[PDB]
Amino acid sequence: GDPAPLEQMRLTEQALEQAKAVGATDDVAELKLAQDKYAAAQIAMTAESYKKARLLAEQAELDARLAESKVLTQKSKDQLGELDKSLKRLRKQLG
Amino acid sequence: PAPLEQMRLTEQALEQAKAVGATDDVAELKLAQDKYAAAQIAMTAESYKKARLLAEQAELDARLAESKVLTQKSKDQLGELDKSLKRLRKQLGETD
Amino acid sequence: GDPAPLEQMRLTEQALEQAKAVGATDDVAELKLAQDKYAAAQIAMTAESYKKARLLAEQAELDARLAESKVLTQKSKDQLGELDKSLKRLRKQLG
Amino acid sequence: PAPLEQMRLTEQALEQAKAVGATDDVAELKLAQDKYAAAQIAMTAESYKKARLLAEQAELDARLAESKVLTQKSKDQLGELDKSLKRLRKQLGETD
Repeated sequence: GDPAPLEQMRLTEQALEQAKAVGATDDVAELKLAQDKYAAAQIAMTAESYKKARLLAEQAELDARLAESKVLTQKSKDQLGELDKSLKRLRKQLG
Repeated sequence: PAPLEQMRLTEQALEQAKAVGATDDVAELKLAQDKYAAAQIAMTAESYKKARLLAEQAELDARLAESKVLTQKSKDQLGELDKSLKRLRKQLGETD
Repeated sequence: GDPAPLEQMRLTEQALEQAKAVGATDDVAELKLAQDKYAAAQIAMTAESYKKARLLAEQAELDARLAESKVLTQKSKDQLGELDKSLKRLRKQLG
Repeated sequence: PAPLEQMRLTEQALEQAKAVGATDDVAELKLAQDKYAAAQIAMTAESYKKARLLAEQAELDARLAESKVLTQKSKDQLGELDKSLKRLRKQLGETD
């Protein structure tokens, strides 16, 4: 295809960095998928098959955003869980 | 005679508050550390009723500092999740 | 004792209304305690034993605030739990 | 042939979004309802590839509306918990 999807690549890279920054690793299935698709997109970029490159980069961006909100949901439940245990200990002291 | 187990319970709550991220900058943790220092002053003086009550007050303020910091951390994580889902909707609504 | 703890009663009533407003009922142990101690505070008020009435009303206020944050913690965990199930269904659709 | 199971899955998603509090005022729910109406127009026309695709897009927008509303409801409850604990600390710090 054509032209080079350089702005899509930039968007995909941004989503990958956002997911890694919140704590997502290769152990998060969606981040492993995102990194694999982003690598395949670069392989299509070198081949100058830009329609294929754009479609793998779009898919990689989505999987990276799914990994990010997956990790943040677990992190939010864990903090709220620790707040709950804290508040049970406070009531036990005051009761 | 000495309220040794309460003193230990007060130390446990002080460590729990510091472990979730509370510092001397959290007003309730500074109060807890001051009331615990005063409890140790009373311990050395062998004024064990005064020591027990100050250790109890210090334990409460340490638990209040812990829940104060955990509420802010819970709001921040939920805030980051909200920004994340706004970016997801923007991507998926690119054609809308 | 003396004087009438009218401002304390007012703070106790305010805490009771705040706890009931977030969904706390007689089934939340701390709200049942708060309502019982408040009733006992009013019996002491009529008896003009204002030291006893203040101490009961203070205890009732605390238990009402503990019931309020107990219910709000459970409501916050339930909403975050529903958000988690929703995002699992979203990932299932997109995967 | 006819995407009958997809149409039911799209209806289920729309009912779930409305059940958590989303209305026509949720932009993603308004989109989902518009795309579902267009999917029914294609169903009656017996253009089942068009019907399936619009129904799948409507399902996605309904799931996006649902998690959008649940994020705001989670932030509001956590916000109410924060105000509640500020009042508790104020009461217990009356002597501080």
